[PDB]
Amino acid sequence: MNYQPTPEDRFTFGLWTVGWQGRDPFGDATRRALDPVESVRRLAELGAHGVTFHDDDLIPFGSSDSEREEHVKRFRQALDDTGMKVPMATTNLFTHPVFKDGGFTANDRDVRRYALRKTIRNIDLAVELGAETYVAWGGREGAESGGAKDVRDALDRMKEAFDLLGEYVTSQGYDIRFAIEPKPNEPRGDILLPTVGHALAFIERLERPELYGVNPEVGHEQMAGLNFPHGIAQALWAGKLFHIDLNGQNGIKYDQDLRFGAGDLRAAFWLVDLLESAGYSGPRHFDFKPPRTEDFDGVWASAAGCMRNYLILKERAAAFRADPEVQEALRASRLDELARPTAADGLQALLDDRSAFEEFDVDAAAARGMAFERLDQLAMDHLLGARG
Amino acid sequence: MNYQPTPEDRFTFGLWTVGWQGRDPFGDATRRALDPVESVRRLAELGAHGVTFHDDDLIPFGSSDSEREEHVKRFRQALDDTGMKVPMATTNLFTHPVFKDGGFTANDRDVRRYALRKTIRNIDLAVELGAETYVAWGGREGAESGGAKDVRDALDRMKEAFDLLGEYVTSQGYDIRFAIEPKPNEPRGDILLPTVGHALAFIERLERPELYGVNPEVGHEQMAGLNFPHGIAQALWAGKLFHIDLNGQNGIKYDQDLRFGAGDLRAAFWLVDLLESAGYSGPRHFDFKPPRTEDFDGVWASAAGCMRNYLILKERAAAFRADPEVQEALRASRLDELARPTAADGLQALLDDRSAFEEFDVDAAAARGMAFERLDQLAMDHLLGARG
Amino acid sequence: MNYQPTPEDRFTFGLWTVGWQGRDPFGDATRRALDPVESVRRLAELGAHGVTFHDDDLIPFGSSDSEREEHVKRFRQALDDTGMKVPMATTNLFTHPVFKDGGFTANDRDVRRYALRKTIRNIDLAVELGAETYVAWGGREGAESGGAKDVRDALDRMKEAFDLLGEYVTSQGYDIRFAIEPKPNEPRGDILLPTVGHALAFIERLERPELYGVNPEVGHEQMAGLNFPHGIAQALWAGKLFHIDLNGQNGIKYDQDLRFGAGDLRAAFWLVDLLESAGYSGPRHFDFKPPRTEDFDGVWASAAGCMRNYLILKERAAAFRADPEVQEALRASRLDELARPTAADGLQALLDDRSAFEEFDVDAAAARGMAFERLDQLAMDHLLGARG
Amino acid sequence: MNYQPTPEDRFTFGLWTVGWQGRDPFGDATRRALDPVESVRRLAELGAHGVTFHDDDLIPFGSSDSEREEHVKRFRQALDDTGMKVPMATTNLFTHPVFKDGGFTANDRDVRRYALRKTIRNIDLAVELGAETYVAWGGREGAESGGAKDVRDALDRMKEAFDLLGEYVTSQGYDIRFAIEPKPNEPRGDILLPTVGHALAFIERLERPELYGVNPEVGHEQMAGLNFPHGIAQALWAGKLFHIDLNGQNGIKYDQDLRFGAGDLRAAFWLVDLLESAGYSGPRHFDFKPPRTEDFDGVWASAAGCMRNYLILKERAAAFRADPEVQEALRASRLDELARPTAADGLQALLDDRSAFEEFDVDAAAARGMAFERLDQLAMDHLLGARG
Repeated sequence: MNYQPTPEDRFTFGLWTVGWQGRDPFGDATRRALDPVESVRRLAELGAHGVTFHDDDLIPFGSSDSEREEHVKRFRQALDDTGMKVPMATTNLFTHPVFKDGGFTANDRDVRRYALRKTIRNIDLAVELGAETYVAWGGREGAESGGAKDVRDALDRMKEAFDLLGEYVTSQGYDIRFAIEPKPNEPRGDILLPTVGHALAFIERLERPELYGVNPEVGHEQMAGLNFPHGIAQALWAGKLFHIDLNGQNGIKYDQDLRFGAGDLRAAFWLVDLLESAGYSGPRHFDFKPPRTEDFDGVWASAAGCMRNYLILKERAAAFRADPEVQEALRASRLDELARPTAADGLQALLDDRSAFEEFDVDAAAARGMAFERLDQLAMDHLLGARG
Repeated sequence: MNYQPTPEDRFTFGLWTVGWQGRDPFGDATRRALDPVESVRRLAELGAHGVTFHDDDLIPFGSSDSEREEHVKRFRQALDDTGMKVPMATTNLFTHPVFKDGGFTANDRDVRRYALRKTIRNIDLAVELGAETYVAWGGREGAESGGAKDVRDALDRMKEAFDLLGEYVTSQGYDIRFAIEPKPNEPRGDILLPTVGHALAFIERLERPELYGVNPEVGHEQMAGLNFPHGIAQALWAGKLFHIDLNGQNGIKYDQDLRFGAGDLRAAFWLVDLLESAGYSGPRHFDFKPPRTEDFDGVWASAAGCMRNYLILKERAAAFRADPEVQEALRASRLDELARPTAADGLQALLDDRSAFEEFDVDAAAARGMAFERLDQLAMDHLLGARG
Repeated sequence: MNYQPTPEDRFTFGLWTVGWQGRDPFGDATRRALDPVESVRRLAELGAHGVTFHDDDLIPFGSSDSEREEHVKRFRQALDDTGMKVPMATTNLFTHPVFKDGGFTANDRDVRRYALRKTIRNIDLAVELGAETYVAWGGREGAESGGAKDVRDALDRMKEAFDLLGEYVTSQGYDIRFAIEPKPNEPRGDILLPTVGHALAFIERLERPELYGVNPEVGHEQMAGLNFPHGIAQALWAGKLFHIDLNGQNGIKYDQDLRFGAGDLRAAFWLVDLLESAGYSGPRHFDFKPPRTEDFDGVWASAAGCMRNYLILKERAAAFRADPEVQEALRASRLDELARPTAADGLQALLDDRSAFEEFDVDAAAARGMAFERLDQLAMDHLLGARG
Repeated sequence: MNYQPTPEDRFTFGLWTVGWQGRDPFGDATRRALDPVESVRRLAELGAHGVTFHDDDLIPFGSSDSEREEHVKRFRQALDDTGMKVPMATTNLFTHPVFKDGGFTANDRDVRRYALRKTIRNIDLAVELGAETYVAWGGREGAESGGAKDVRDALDRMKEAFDLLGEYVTSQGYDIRFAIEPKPNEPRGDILLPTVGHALAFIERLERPELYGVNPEVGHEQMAGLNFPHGIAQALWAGKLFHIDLNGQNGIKYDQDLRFGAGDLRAAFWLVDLLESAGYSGPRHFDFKPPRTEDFDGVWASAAGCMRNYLILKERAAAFRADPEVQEALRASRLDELARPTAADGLQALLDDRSAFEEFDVDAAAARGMAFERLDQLAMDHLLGARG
């Protein structure tokens, strides 16, 4: 009947999401700032499993090591009092004007070195707070113009940065992995490693590829008009889905960061189906923004909404896969045959198989309908709770 | 002054481009069919270096082995008479209704086997005609609905197909490589391996990755709103640019297949800059369609146009890179620093470097302008021939 | 419980939708042709209220007046036997190669005259069959290049065409209205009057604007990334929604023509909400294509699907508006205040109103939250049938 | 040879463009604020004809009437010292949190009244400074969710607002016209009157339509994937192009506000061709942002760039239209026939014209090629300065 989250649902939220003040490129903040401790408490009450942070969300940029220890201890006490976990952390390499041309791939070499020292410092902090995943979103790595960035040199510099972080973590004996987060654009004209695919290909060029995976985001792939569930399947196929960011997006436009379930609802349905079917066991992280039209009550309603919509879709997709009429339709559409090897008999047997070519009745094959529309209307009926 | 192509320019054209009859989803053919021999002759006269083909462009589907030999011999004679080469060939796995749910990843296993036998047969033909690159465009590999295709099983089947083709080629001792051609959509709702990135990541999972690269297409990446020169740089960085398809596209919409230079002209400029700077030496292949508004004279004007616009951009980009004021602006924007290692001194030296963090003047760094707009206006002036 | 359509639901289908053979730009037909009589019969059995046609769907292009009368009489008998109506008809001005540069705005003046005579002929036929709406979709009116079409002269020619059709209809005393159907692109690079807005503005320039409205299509506005329910509201506001075409589209790409409810499901929900709330009483027309993966059984399943998804959304939107908790949330979000005049007191009273400016507490106003997220989660819960 | 602007070129700039501090949704300001007086002086030195402003650019929000008079007098002195004009002004109804749900169409009625009083106040100021055009950009008029805004009530409120402003201006005897500026999205999920078309249709519903036109922006129509030159032609056709905003945009994504000429260079070429050919005589206004990567030197280089690229395109388009080979190609493509009435002979003569139908040789018509590709390559050659 109802859809109450529990910390066993592994729902997590960034400090920066519910704490977004409402500043957009055309307007002033509409909400006062939130204390991180307050967020941890409110989220805990909503059923969340944990929070995530950028270094600058937790410790104001240019804090003395004294202020730093103080900010951390307060945070830690909030975690102890609530049972909230910190499964992921990340570095802000995009807000300060020093990162206007990027962090790891800034043309200025001294900014690149600074970016790495800022990162390493927060990796230590994240390990201490017990994070298992360290996310890297190269929001400023890119260009507005063709001549401003030689992309092969920038990829050299990016690989250099990630290889050095991999060296550091292995030298420290830390138990933490990296997840690269792609985005095609905004705030840069074009961002490097713009999609899950580009990030997966890149990783295979690092010195220790086993240390790195992807942190795809719903809205980000959709800003390229791509099919998010398909891209997630490729990441799963590659064994690289280390984390995931959930939100909603209405097509190709600025990054809207709507609550999860908003935006493309059928894509959310197929995403949940796949995560649950594949046994993804990492956090279900929400990287979203309550619209600036909202007051704090609207903020917590929006965050509750994220979790509620995941649990409703989870139920509907489970119902869909458990439905015997659906299982018969999957066989009718030959999903079972898709899962069988094309040619386990091997190359030579295939070459000698006259039924595969010389004697293949192509006209009869062509006439078989795939029965996909009936299957899809079953999926729709299950999504809408109209099964009868 | 003028811009005449020579076969040394390695400009190539698919039989299907100038031979497109003008059939689109809303309308009948506006042009009669072209004989392949006629195309080879006309293109040779225009300065082209070679042609490419799908098996079905050259031998009508369901031709007897007798008709087949006949079609090939005619073709071959045309090549001998003109000096035209065949550097690339590919398989049509998308036109016949038997491929309505795909070739290599069709749900029906017997269609998948047939698709592989059709492919292998044309690989032999391509080696004979001396092609060095075999292209695979999985135009029908994908779905219109979420339940119709389990994407992890489909990627298993795709890897299976490509691994078997790799086995075949190595067993035959052939000197030919594969290039996968991505496209995000059309004619399927969503196509598997939708961008260069996804194709690069995929290849790294094949049994013999060294046999496979990418054949990116301008219009295709732009249908995802992606930056084509950036994606090409990543392919070059990976050492995987085996071939390239040139055309024009006006943004995110149906695949327009405009002549090269049409569409996004600045992107074409930066693409040519990169190909010539990186020393890409493969064919410059045009995969485009003369608009159906045109008669055959318009067809050859459109094909001449492709080559002419490449040679004009080539000249302008060479002029841009040779310009001492541009070389000074690149230094002003610190492109030289981008090419230098961030930390050749290594991790420990970086960790002990107080100028990289403790003593880094972040406020002075932040105040340095990147001077990118002046550089870009220099690039614009060079493109428009307005340098003074 | 279930969702059975009746002819009172005014669901209509074009002959060309269920009769689409599956030819797309990359592939051959996958289905044999359907006899119009068979379609009328099958659709009648599915609960449809009527059918629509292009002149060329019903009478093969270049039919003798004898064949013509024969085709019509057969059709008519099918309508009599089933009770099916013909509420709308339209002209095919896009398939024949003579229309490759358009019909009403072709550069060649003799093609423009021919286009008008072909149109007028079918208007007579449509009046005879009792249609009340005549649709004009200028699918070929546009350009692939900047110089090919002077758009001001083309708009002159378009207005000329529509004014002449308006003269004809009034001179014949016919009781029929025109609906212009916009589309931003495909099959032309850019099509004239690309959105509902452009078509509405245009109409206001015709000699008898009262004779013309719009026939917006879901997928078409979404190919421009526009909000279809918003555009429909503007048409309703203007009193110009004469007809509507329903289907599904997954974002900005080629025109997918998916069954209604597929594509952007939340947009379909808000569209149905608005049509039913505004009391739109015209046909609910489906302009869609069963995917070419399907056989004829899949064809009729896809058409049934269109009607079923409308009736499910209709129920959910009615439930949403009837819900007292929703009506309280609408008041909380001040939808009631939106409907009240800003200044029924008039200009001078507003100018003398110190509470509107001098004494307006802007800081308190700014702090009121809009409560939109709670309202939207109520809408989501109602859509998913999760209200508790 | 070179391309120096003069105030006779009527190039204008908003205070907010060169004065943009570099704050984007992901980052802090990278540049200090500019004094309006300094901007007027620097722009005057660059050859600009005038500046424009939002009320809040010139007088800080919540300034005492004393501070106000002071800010204005300083501004005025700068204008007197430089000869700079103020042809357009506008209201900021989007930055202050009180406008988070819009100005003219905010759900809260007291915000709507406040929005109108803020507007009226600046209209007086603009008339005083001698502006001839008052621009309205409803940046916050829209919604992120379906239920938050009844679009028919919002259009009622929008018409109410504009009718009241029209009453005010006529009652004051002011010589000023309004230009509505459409944008499809950002910062709202969807914005009302999202394209030029929707704004043109809307105006026709106002009480005094003659007082209102459009202020289209390059990047805005391109964010909908629309053809900007086509939309501008429709506005010209309607006699409603009162002002225009020039900038550059790379496709469908966030509003990039690149300098003019950047983005889609061929579209800029065809836009300049049309403005100059149609005799548009209003300001050429640049609404753009120097990238935040830039220091103040980059700011002025970027602004110089806008004007330079217009003057280069102006020259190339003039050269194109003056070229006798182009004029012959226009005749070959029958642009001359497009400009002739389809049927000046009238309806009855057309109906009795057997050459228009009964005896029209459709097959010969269909075979005529349009010769559009040759024409377009001539346009390309002229744009690139490669004519020989």
